Amino acid sequence: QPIFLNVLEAIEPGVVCAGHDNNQPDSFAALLSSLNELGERQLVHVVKWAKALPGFRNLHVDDQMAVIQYSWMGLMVFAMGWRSFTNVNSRMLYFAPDLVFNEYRMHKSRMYSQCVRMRHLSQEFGWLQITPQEFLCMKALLLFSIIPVDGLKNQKFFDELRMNYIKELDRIIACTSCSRRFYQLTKLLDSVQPIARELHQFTFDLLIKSHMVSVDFPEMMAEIISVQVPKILSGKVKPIYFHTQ
Ligand SMILES: C[C@]12CCC(=O)C[C@@H]1CC[C@@H]1[C@@H]2CC[C@]2(CCOCc3cc(F)cc(F)c3)[C@@H](O)CC[C@@H]12
Repeated sequence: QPIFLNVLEAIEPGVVCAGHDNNQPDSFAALLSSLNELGERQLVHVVKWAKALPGFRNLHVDDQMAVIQYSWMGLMVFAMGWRSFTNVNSRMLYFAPDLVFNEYRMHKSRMYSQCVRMRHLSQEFGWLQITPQEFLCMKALLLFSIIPVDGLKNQKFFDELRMNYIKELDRIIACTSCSRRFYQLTKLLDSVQPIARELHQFTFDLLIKSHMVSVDFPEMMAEIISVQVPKILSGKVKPIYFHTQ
């Protein structure tokens, strides 16, 4: 039986709300405030999800939180892209049921260019006819797609987990055609990284000037952004690509 897929379906988070007031006129401050609130809620869900993944708990405890925090942006971009595809056919960005970005919001959020890349990703789910199961497997693999260049505390086990998740993805594909499909999916996975990078830069810059634009940022998010994001931006932590960029 599809044991692995059963597990991924079983732990997949349900709907997560942003808590946005859609009765108020759109503003940079209100939109980013709601995105940050959504972020805090999504991080809680991602931690619970990751810890329930096959073999994840065998990683050193410190490596567990590190990989979750390094891969989070990518995971969220990919998941949001899928939500946009399944709910509004990639027409708009479905951050949450109560936070759907139309073109006006993409502009007002001052995150237009990033939104364009995220919507493009959403469109690929349609162009490549990505199945819900391929989505689940790829998303799980994204958790193991970005690490410190100098390695994790137990880098050896991480390598083993990543290998096994790649094998499961190849598995669903097999369940010349397979070769072409694996190529397409790994190319799609690689495309998430540059998008996450743009968002890492944006969120970092926003934190540094949050006091001037009235964003605030919840205490926990500010800590993660100030400690982990710069490691990525400075090159100490790098994404793992399938293909040479
Ligand atoms: C990830 C979100 C929410 C979920 C979603 O559907 C996609 C969306 C993409 C944009 C993110 C937005 C959250 C709020 C952001 C970014 C906040 O980044 C926090 C953060 C950044 C990290 F690199 C690691 C972490 F664990 C947490 C804001 O601070 C600026 C950009 C915002």
